[PDB]
Amino acid sequence: LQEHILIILDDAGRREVLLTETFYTIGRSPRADIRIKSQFVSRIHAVLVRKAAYRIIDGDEDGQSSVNGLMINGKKVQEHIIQTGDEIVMGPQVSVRYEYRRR
Repeated sequence: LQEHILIILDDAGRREVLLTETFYTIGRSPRADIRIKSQFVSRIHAVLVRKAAYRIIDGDEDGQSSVNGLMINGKKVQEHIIQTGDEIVMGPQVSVRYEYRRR
């Protein structure tokens, strides 16, 4: 039963998060469902909506984006259907890798 795993790398080191819900806000603030500790990350940097995997959209719930959006393979994107093996570089030294692990 493959599970959705998010490998997060930030000021707090590298850690894993199990993606269970339908919607997830992401950012450096305590408000965000998934905290990404860094100054290059907005309080609420993006959102993850499950549609079959998750799609990531840049900006907070109000639709307001950050300066550094979501960079995948060197190029800035607005939204992206996250494929296993993707590395979303979302600021200097910070990023999240996605994996559809089996176990």
